[PDB]
Amino acid sequence: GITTPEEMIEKAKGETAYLPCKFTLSPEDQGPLDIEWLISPADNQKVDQVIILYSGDKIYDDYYPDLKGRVHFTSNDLKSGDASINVTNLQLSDIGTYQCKVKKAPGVANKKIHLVVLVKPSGA
Repeated sequence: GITTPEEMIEKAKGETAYLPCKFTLSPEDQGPLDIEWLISPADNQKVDQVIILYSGDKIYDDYYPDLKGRVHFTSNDLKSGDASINVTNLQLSDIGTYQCKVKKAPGVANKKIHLVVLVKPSGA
């Protein structure tokens, strides 16, 4: 499963947000590894929008237009147990719940991060 609970990350416009998603695999989890990150924007009604994906040993991005080029996995070895990603140059539009799904049949886990972006620094 994923090593961290549902959390809230508060950043400032322009900064970069690090969305942690580390996981441990069980001996039973013998199926192929899939890592999907979805987002439910606060500004609109869309829910569970695909942001980035790791399937069949390949990375697939370019799903959520407004987030183009600003999302990348942080680790250079996902299989090792780290699905974390970075959202660079945060904008107020990036506010919403980001979800990390890590699957290895029969294994499945997910984590929800509520990202908040503030015009200028301070959560004081």
